[PDB]
Amino acid sequence: VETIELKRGSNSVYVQYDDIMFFESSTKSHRLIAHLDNRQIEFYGNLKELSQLDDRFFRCHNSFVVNRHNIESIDSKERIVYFKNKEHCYASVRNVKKI
Repeated sequence: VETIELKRGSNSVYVQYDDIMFFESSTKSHRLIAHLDNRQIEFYGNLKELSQLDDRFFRCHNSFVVNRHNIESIDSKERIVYFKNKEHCYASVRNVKKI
């Protein structure tokens, strides 16, 4: 499958890879953030491991692992990645053309 268990301590939520726009680490929380189509879900993980799950998952920034399949467009000058649900994240200079 392309099911991913988002571990949330006592409980987990299982989602499909392509439910995920991108994963985010935050300074506001000890957990990672899965950005789904219509909501965010926090969970325990690390971005390195998540990027290694599949070739669609790409570490473009210290804070973000993007799902390539859900990227709508990329602004290489501003280094903004746009997703199919209208969310965005950022990319480093080194990675923006590697997405």
